[PDB]
Amino acid sequence: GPVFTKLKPWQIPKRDWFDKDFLFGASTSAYQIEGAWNEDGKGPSTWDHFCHTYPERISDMTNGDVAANSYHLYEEDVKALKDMGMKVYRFSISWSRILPDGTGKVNQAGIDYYNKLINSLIDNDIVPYVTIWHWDTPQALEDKYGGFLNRQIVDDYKQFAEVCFKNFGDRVKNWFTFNEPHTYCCFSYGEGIHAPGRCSPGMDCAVPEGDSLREPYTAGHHILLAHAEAVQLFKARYNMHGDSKIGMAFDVMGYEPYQDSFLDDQARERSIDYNMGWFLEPVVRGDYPFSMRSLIGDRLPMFTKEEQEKLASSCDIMGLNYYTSRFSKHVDMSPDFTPTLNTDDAYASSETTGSDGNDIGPITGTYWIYMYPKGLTDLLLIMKEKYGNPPVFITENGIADVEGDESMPDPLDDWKRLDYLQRHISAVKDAIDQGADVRGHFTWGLIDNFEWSLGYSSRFGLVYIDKNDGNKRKLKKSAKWFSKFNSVPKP
Amino acid sequence: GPVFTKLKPWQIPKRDWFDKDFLFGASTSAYQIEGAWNEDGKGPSTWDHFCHTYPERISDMTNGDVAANSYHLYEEDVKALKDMGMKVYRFSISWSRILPDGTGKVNQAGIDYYNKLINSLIDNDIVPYVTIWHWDTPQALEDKYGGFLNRQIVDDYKQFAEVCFKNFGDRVKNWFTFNEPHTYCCFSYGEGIHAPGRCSPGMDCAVPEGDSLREPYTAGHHILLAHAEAVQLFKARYNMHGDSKIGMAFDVMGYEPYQDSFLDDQARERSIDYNMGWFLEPVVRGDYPFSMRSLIGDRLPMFTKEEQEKLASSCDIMGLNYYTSRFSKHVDMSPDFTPTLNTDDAYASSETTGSDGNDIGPITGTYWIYMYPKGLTDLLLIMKEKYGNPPVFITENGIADVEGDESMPDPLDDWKRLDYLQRHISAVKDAIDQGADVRGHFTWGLIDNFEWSLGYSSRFGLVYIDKNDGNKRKLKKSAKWFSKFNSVPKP
Amino acid sequence: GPVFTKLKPWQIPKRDWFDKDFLFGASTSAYQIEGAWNEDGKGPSTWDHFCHTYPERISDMTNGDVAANSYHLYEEDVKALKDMGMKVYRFSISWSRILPDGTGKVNQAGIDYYNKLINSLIDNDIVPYVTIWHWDTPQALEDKYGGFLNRQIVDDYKQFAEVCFKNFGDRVKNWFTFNEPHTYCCFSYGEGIHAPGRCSPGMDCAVPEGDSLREPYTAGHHILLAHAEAVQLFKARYNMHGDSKIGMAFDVMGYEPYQDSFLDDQARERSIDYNMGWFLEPVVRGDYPFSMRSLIGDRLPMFTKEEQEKLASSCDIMGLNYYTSRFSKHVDMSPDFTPTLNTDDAYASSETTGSDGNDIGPITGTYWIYMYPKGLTDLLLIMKEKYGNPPVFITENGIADVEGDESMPDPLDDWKRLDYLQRHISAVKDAIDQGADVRGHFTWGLIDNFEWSLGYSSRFGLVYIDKNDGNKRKLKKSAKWFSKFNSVPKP
Ligand SMILES: O=[N+]([O-])c1ccc(O)c([N+](=O)[O-])c1
Ligand SMILES: O=[N+]([O-])c1ccc(O)c([N+](=O)[O-])c1
Ligand SMILES: O=[N+]([O-])c1ccc(O)c([N+](=O)[O-])c1
Ligand SMILES: *[C@H]1O[C@H](CO)[C@@H](O)[C@H](O)[C@H]1F
Ligand SMILES: *[C@H]1O[C@H](CO)[C@@H](O)[C@H](O)[C@H]1F
Ligand SMILES: *[C@H]1O[C@H](CO)[C@@H](O)[C@H](O)[C@H]1F
Repeated sequence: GPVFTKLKPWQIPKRDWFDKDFLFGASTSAYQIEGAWNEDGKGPSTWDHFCHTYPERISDMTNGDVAANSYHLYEEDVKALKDMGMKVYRFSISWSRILPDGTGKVNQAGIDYYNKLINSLIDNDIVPYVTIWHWDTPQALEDKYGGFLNRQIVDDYKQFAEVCFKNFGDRVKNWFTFNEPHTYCCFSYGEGIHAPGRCSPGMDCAVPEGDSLREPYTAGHHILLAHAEAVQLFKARYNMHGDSKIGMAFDVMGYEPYQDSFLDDQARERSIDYNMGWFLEPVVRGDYPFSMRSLIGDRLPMFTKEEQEKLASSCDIMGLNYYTSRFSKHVDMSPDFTPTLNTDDAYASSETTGSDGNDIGPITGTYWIYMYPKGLTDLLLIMKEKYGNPPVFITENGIADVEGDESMPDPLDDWKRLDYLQRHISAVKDAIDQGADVRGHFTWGLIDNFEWSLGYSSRFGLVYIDKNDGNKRKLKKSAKWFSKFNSVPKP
Repeated sequence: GPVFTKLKPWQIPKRDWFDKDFLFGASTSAYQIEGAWNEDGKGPSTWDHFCHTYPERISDMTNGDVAANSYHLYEEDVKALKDMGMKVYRFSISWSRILPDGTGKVNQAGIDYYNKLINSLIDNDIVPYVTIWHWDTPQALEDKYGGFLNRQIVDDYKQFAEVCFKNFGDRVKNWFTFNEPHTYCCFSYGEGIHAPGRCSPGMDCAVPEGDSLREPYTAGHHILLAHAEAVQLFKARYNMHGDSKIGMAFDVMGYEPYQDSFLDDQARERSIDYNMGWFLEPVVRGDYPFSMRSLIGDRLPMFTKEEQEKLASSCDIMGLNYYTSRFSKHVDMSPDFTPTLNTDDAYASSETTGSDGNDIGPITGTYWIYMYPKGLTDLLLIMKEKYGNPPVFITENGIADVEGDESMPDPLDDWKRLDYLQRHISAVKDAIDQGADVRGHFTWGLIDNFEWSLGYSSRFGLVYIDKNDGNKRKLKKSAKWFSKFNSVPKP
Repeated sequence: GPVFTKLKPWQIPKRDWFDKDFLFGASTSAYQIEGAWNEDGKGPSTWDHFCHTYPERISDMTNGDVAANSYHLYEEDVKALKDMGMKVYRFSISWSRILPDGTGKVNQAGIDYYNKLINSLIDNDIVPYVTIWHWDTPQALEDKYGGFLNRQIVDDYKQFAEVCFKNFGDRVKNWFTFNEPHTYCCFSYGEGIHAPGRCSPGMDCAVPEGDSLREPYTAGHHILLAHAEAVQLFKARYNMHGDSKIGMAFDVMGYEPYQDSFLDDQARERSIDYNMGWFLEPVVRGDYPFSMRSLIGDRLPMFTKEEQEKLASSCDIMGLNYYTSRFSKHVDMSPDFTPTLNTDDAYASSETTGSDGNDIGPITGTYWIYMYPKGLTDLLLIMKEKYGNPPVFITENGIADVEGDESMPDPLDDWKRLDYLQRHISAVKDAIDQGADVRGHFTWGLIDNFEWSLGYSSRFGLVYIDKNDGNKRKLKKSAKWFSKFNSVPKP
């Protein structure tokens, strides 16, 4: 136990299921892998500060001071990509490494680092896809005005994005402004389990001085305004050759109705609106979902007409970060129910078990990843049918192997990860067969890394990081399958 | 002009399109046909009072003092039904004729009248279906406590319903508690064009001392509570033989999205929720649609758990009163839009013309009846798929011939009405073929009658009332088609 | 007014909706743009003669003496194509410029002109598609034997086509023999509104000495025989490398049944047979539609077996010239109906309004272009399902901005044209998704031009021709959208 049935061998995807232009890759983020947290002039991020001031808020009491040491070891990351035959690497730029004070003087050592990584990727026939921000805010701006809670973040972000465009845009042609705004707003400002660790008085987070009903929406609104400003600038000044693309990457769960009835059908649409539509609908039509405005009202800021027009059609490419699905169970509006957390505003509870008593799918290791590839195909067809079928990349997809799971004693023997990934790659094929414009699949993660409030205890890598042997990269079974899948010539 | 294309002859329904148990009939209401407004002890209704105090609020300055004089001439109504071969007559009981003071002593002359009509119908092999209330509130209760705006209406209604059950239930086996609660709430308390004629200060109605954002919902809430009390009583004490049925009859428009986009898809669902779900969803699940609660909030009263349980599953039969359809056009929530009328709360405007510039269908006479039979089939399949496929009767369906329409110079030559009715009867067949549990079709109206704020200027009858020749009943072309359709033996 | 709803921004096509080989372009014709009508030895065409002898038959009393002056200004046409990022230009060769006397000595100045245009296109990475004849008959042949009414046109055309193949075929690899034979036969010989302007005695055209029941079919028969001879020659002598293609371009309207009944279903098939099948069915199977032979009989010439075999499978590529759709309304055969115009022979009237009284779609400017993109998808699926799914190019598609339309005061602000074109490009995507072999979309027109009997009063261009400023080319809003769509590098 617990029952883990693998695909039959004839059901395993082959590279030629996908056309020649389809892109397989892997993703990381700066705080999760780089280390060198204070090296060569780098200033502290909100994640540096959060870990150093509230260390107990990380599961295993670790932090990203060193992580996988990719600041020094990036050539081994490149080698792992090459060895697996990946065509794309999606990585993030550390704002605090580039602009130690958030604003002002650029750190040339930071510029030099990303240039080396970019040039090495290109030397090795791997295309760089760059996430500009991945939760990674300079603590200087957090101290100065409250970071994403203040409007000043909009212009400061724009100027940081411009440094990235100016320095890297001659070679980097594909950009994501923000990664997982919904996760970030919920966890950083609703539950407060993520940096800067804020929540309402009386709640259990590092800093219970916020407002779990308001601060998530304030932060999300500034993200969207920052995104709109950066894209306007990009399209006006940094796409002169017409061959660059900029978008946003969204965390998305699939949803099924908890019970077969029109009420859970309605709840399911509210859940998708809340999880996905919150940030996707603004970049599509220039406003939040109607459901959210009707339920959240004055706690959800209004866009001006100028802002609406700037936001509408502001993505060339959409990233979907998909792991799992939930059942959506209707909650009635009544005096017996009063929202206290931002997620309460959907009036739909996310359930791991459905009306018949069954889990949505098999657990994969970490508590929240239940396997349900159907959910991904469903979301991709929503993108197709509802939102105009924009170009979609799966920019994260994968599972954790968890320390203490006795069904996973050899960290290299990740047949469960491999099976999960094969099933989701097959689910992408299903969506493509049904007309969804899906352009690539990027596994999270390239290498085991710092899993936020769970530290190193959750390993998401295709490639093992041997923390006791100098952070050496070792290909897992899943990685070696990708070598075969991608027809990498053998030694 | 204007273009009115008729069905091809092979597309005209035949009686055998429907099974042997399907019921064809016609409908009327007490204020619209009875006259004798103050005869034999009858007390005044809100419609008596409205017309007598604000006569100018009726188009042609008429009222229902005499109407079709069916109080004296009901045998001619029965004869018209028989001559057309109708199997059902749906008529209403005048509360103020039965209980002149709303409460207290029953008027035996009122009882005697309905007994004669019921017995004549049964003598003539026509089944009576009885609407208990059709907008027809005793002015005594209006004066005493504000009628449907006060909770006292709930018990007073229950006691009136009980008088009807006690006196007529040995012979009448099919009941509708209320007719068109949505029309009544919108027009009587929102726009105020109908009795008692109330609306917000500054609006143009007889009594601008109300609140068009609140009074419609207060009135509708009491209707639902009154319905729940009457049905509980009926099922406990007046269905001992197990063969009686009680339900409610709803005015419903079909809706199509104004423009092909997910936003007007969403608007269309809000329009259906507002028009149909407002009263239907309470009698199905025991609460209002979620959409309405989310948009109306404190202006929409809450049900107690006891009330919810009483309301859920409180209809044996559903009546649908269908005339026409609209395009539903999304309205955004923003500072630029502030509801002032209850209908504003759907955030969906009802449009007669769609995105391509075309009317939804041909005009039929009166300004609001655009022909669109597709809309009826669509609503019937919603009943099937969403609300459990309860037994449905089309309890009103038809068109007006309007005074001054030069395309309708002979009031008996109603080929346009006939064509409309044939097309809607065919639309019911379509729904039945698709599995909808539709049990009958009742034309509105049996006879030309008092059309509320339009007076006698709109003629809806299968049977002409010759107002200059003693209110004589004369069969129109449509009526004579029903004689043929129903295989009535000829003289 | 009048209501013009635009696509939602997420519904606007993107270039990547189409595969890498799909071709976007624009079209013109020689008489409509070239001017220089008598320059460098060019002889007069039937259109020169028609305008110079019956000037009043042109709306605004203009002609194509100068047009857009593309004889001198073709480099600006090329520049406009390049600026929009178009990959194909479809233009026509003026027969009377190449062979001033129709037959005999070739005009080397004419040859030199087309060589310059071809070479400039190729220098600018634009592929030339060449229409050999576009209504453009030498008046010498018209005077000599009645042009397309005489069999001699067949060989004379063949010899002209051969001059084009010999001189241009080393570089031009894609050819259309004839453009819009159905429009030409109807308007030039039925109604007579187009050159040479012939119709039956008693009708209102310049020369009422013809026969509107016969001359259209005689002319069309010679077109088909000329096409068959030119293609036989081409395939035998001018496709030695195997990489050239030759076809024909057909004007086509979509049709819907006027009323839902089997009779208008039948009428709709006769309308499509008459409009499209007249010329398409011969090049597919080698005979006219059966419907036309059954109704037209002796007025429709027979093909010999040799001719049938030559015609069958004589197109490598099909062009569809699509603007609009109509309702098709059945006409009975009876003594009360006697054809007088060739179009009467379909026994199906083309109606702009349907049975419900609604226009088929919104008017776009000129009286005959009602927007109905569905109609194009429908026709493309007929090509797929009925006629073997040959390679199809949309070789014309667009709208006119009309002088005096107060809803179009700035001739550059053609958002209505842009919306129409986006919707039709989306309709082509729909057809492709459904398996139709559609290979390109060419907007009519590249530049505003001479719109036949309407003169310059109808502007169809992506690119404005400023007639008061030296015939300068100015990109309209639609043109600038194509620059973005095609990712043209910016200055
Ligand atoms: O719990 N989640 O749904 C969820 C989603 C994305 C995430 O990136 C994380 N996370 O990093 O802990 C958590
Ligand atoms: O305007 N309406 O939708 C509407 C509906 C039902 C009705 O009964 C009436 N009415 O009696 O005037 C009007
Ligand atoms: O009226 N038409 O259907 C129609 C079609 C194609 C055409 O090219 C023209 N035209 O040039 O006037 C007219
Ligand atoms: C997406 O999810 C993974 C797994 O939770 C995180 O580690 C990444 O930072 C986030 F982008
Ligand atoms: C349903 O509609 C008809 C026509 O508007 C009214 O006359 C009836 O009273 C109502 F029940
Ligand atoms: C196709 O139609 C356009 C618009 O009517 C004409 O100008 C062209 O000559 C014809 F090819």
